[PDB]
Amino acid sequence: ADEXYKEXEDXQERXRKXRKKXR
Amino acid sequence: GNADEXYKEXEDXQERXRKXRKKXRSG
Amino acid sequence: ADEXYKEXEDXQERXRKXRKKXR
Amino acid sequence: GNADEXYKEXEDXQERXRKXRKKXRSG
Repeated sequence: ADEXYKEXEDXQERXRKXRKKXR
Repeated sequence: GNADEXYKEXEDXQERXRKXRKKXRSG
Repeated sequence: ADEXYKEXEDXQERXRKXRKKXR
Repeated sequence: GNADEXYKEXEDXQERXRKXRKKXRSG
């Protein structure tokens, strides 16, 4: 989990920014 | 609507990642 | 890796289907 | 174009997952 946090947080952030573009 | 179905799918993908992450964190 | 394969394969497939919808 | 930038972003997300998975598999 510790080694995957940064990668998975970045993926969560990328999806969050994409959702905001649809608005 | 295509845009509405896209928006709902993106919201569902965000939630799928949240649940995957919650499972890895716990534990 | 063994325990995450099914989850990550499903995520890869979901993105693949979404890309196909844009066509 | 919005649709073109969306398509490119989705292609890039697919690739980001492929590279993440390749890193976990190797090893």
